[PDB]
Amino acid sequence: SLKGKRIGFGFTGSHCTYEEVMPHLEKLIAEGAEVRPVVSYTGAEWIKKIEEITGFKAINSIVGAEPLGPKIPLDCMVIAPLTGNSMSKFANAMTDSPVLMAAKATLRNGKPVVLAVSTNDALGLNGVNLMRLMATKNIYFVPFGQDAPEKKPNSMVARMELLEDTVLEALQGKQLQPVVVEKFRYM
Amino acid sequence: SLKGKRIGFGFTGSHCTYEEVMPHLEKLIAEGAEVRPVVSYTAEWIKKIEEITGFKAINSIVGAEPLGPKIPLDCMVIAPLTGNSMSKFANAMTDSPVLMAAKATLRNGKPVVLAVSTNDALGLNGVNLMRLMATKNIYFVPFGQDAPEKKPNSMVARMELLEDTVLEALQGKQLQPVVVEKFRYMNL
Amino acid sequence: SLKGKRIGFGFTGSHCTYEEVMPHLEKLIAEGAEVRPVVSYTAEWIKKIEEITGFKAINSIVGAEPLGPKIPLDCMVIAPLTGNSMSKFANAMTDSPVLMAAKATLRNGKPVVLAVSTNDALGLNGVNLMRLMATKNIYFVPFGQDAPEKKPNSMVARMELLEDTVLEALQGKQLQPVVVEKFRYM
Amino acid sequence: SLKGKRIGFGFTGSHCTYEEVMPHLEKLIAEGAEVRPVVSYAEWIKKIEEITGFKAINSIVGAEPLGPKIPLDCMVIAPLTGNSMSKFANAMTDSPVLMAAKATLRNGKPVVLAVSTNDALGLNGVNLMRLMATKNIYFVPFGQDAPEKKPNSMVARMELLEDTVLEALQGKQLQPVVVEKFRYM
Amino acid sequence: SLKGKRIGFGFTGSHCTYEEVMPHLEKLIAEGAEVRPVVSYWIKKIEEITGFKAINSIVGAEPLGPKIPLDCMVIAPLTGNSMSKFANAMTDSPVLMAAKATLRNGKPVVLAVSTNDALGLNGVNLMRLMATKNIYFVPFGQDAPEKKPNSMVARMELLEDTVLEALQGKQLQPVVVEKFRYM
Amino acid sequence: SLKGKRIGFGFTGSHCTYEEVMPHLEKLIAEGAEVRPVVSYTAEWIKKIEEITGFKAINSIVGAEPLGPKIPLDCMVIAPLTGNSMSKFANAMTDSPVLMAAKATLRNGKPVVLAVSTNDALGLNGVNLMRLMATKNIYFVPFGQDAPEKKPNSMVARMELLEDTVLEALQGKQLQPVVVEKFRYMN
Repeated sequence: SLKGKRIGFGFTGSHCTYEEVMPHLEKLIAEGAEVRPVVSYTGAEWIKKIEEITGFKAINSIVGAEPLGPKIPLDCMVIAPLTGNSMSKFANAMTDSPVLMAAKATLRNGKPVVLAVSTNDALGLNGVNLMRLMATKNIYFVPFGQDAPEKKPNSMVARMELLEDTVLEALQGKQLQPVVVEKFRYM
Repeated sequence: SLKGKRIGFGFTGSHCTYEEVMPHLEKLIAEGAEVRPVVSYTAEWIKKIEEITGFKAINSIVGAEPLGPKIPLDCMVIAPLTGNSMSKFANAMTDSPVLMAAKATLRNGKPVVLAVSTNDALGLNGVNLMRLMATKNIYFVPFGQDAPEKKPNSMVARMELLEDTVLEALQGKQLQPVVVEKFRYMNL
Repeated sequence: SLKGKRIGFGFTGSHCTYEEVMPHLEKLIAEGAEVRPVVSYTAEWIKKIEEITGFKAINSIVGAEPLGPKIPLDCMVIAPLTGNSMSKFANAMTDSPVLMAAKATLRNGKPVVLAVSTNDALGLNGVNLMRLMATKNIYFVPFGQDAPEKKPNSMVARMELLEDTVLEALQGKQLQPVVVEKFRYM
Repeated sequence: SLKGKRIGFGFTGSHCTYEEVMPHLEKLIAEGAEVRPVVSYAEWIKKIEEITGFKAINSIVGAEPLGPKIPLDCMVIAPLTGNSMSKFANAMTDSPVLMAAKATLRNGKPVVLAVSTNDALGLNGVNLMRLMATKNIYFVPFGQDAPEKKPNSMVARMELLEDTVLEALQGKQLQPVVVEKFRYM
Repeated sequence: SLKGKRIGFGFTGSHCTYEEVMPHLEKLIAEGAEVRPVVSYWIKKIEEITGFKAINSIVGAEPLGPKIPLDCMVIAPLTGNSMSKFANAMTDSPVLMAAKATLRNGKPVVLAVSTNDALGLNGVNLMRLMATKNIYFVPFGQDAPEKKPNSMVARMELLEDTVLEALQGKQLQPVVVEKFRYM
Repeated sequence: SLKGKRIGFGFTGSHCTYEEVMPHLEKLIAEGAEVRPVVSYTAEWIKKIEEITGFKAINSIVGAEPLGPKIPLDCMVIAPLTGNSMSKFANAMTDSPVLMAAKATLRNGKPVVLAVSTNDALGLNGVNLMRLMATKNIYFVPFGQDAPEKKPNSMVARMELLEDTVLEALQGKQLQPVVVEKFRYMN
């Protein structure tokens, strides 16, 4: 039950690729949570609609994301999808995006951040960043695995369909298991 | 003994959080130092800073490069130093005027003095902080937790010790004690 | 709320540096905890700890492994934590009984409490200290500079906050403030 | 192929845990490889020395020649404890197995690891991923062996060791490298 | 044999600094390689030499993965900032993205290092890369041991040789040289 | 001027590895310095070391601790420095008399001088070498590739330059050039 919970939802990467996450905002709000959308960019139909579904303007600036620390604290922050670029910057404590600042404002309070990974270098250079996050207080992952062991050997991507189950567990300070899965047979 | 030194003064983050350093520029100059302002953003308080110091603020990465070969600083100060810029500094990125200024200073084996201020200092930013603490020619204004219940992972320098810190750094020494109870110095 | 908890207690470094923790052992038992000592080395200091506590000290890596599946700790304490052991713990090495016990505890997602003592805390050991601070289920007894002039990079825990530290740890919390002016409690 | 290849085989951790990598060791030799055992330190050692025709390298000094004088074609380490995996990623050499692997990387030759640690998704995650990304290092496919009882634990599928070696000899990582280990217990 | 290979060529840093690699782009084409310019931002001339548009956006760089795979991605010069970003797996420029899209496929990236903090804070980054799969360096060293003690810069004149060896999965040796004697 | 300076000299790795550094104790002593030997293990080429200088070689971690508060060094030399010891030193481990002596030296803010020698300097040990290069009070005897084709990842110090290195390190300076074509000085 995330009824009564304030849940942040950040988007990173490419405008169009956010099709799959829509039903998830739908489910969250349907299940009783208040959702605050955060976007890493200041027309956009995708976002045009996101503000419709839930009853809040998209936080789209770093300064707009700051109040999530002291003024409007989240019970959980979600980032999906989480690009390789943003994962790297998050693991390093950078905050040059509204979505990262929202993450940081959330960890500020010792509250959970839920990540849905999606990067073609997860088993290359981004591997260390991934595992640093996995090991960090208050950070949880949507179960993930390789999505294309032949076509993209270093690629790992989350099972989005498990996002809600992951949030529910993170709200209890727990990582949903199994967190490492053969993603490639749920394509 | 800041007297005659060429001192860079960079600042990162929100603008309004800067009146804590406005009087510091004034201190440094009253002390005889030559102060070169560096702004990580390309706002009139800037022309005020520029009148105080007698130099146009450096406000581009290219305007900062000459701080290396042409006009070398005796010390580079960054204050406040945000978590974002601290992480970038620790990783040797230079995508801002202030970071490039700091780099052009370490290029010459010269001191860089940092005043930390981030709410993730004892979270993900901790390793960045300590990497810098351990690094040649980098010094910290003494710092600590400013709000252990409200912001448990937060650490912030005692700005008032800024001048004392750069005085020690010009001699290549870290001002001690460097780790302090910052929350005991919130109302000066 | 130490009552009915199984508490691991590990010692690292020279043996001569333990009189300052013995009393803390007895406070834990008085509070109703079952304490399992483990020593990083196979006098009375050993016989005593075993007398006080109700158990033979675990003194081998094989001896510590069952802290995982058979006798799981509710919390594992390491005081003092030498700089050597801190660095190895942070790097996930287990070449001592204490390190292995600590691993066996994190295995179960249970809290490990550390009381740092090293003269390079602000030097090369700093990153290791801060990696741990950031890590799931690891807690520090509040610590700070013990001798800022004579030992500039040195930091040491306030041993007297040990029990309070484990109490918060048992709830998944870091005792605050965790960074203190250790040199005033000398 | 494996035929003719000189394959070092390093064991780390408790001697008991070794009776599950014997058949794979036996498989390598049935395939034409010479298997040169090296041990971090008995009855079990003799069986391994008897199966392969070679006395195990058991000292740091006996492992050094593996660089300049008698280089292998591939070095396998199985099982790889969390302790040894950490030291390996950090370039320590205080055991025959670790020295042997360093002497193999010395020459740009492949090192194949079969991981086995209850902290792979804890503190040791960084180390595993450092190795994953490093030149000439390969992993036998691995994953969680017990998601609820040992949430941070990961362990290789030993049955894929020969296929991992085969790919490593071609400078390739056998794919997929991330598997649901717990579905093959 | 650059013969028939598709070689990506990314540039980072200041605009004017490029006079050094421009004849190299020429050597590559004369060796029979198809060269795709990538810019983190003279340009025209390169597009004239190369016959290809400069990829100048991150989205323009993504196709280098699935559709137009490179056989080699070259970055020269490689600034300290870009090297750090690259080592940390960031992709906030066309060039970094091109590099990622190349390592995506297990293909070589060749780096020509140029930074005054190489023996400073960037040192760890440089060594992370040196040890990483599919990354090769044109040999480099201190260009000015007294004037810029922490500085290291590649020997550009060795770029082609580096690219040749990388195609074979090899690092050109010696990779550590006294740059200052060829300055 | 090594005259009047107390300088620690630690040895790591194989035993026979010291047909090289014998003249160095000699040169240092001749230069008017007090040399304190420390040995990573507690054929008496070592009896001569304790002979050349008038001190028993520190051979235990405990014998090394006093190098901190009681008999501080002006400089600690480690030559040669194996890849194992280099990694341990970079990671702040102290499980040898030589590592403990170096830690007791950095304790006081004093220079440590390192003569690298490892076949994985350009492999996994690269990151450790560079962490050290960048750290306060750590200096290197100039080093480079000793055999680019034979051992592509190997780097080794120019031992001939050891004294000039300590002399600079005493003044808080790193001797330049620090990166050299070592393969040219093999004769």
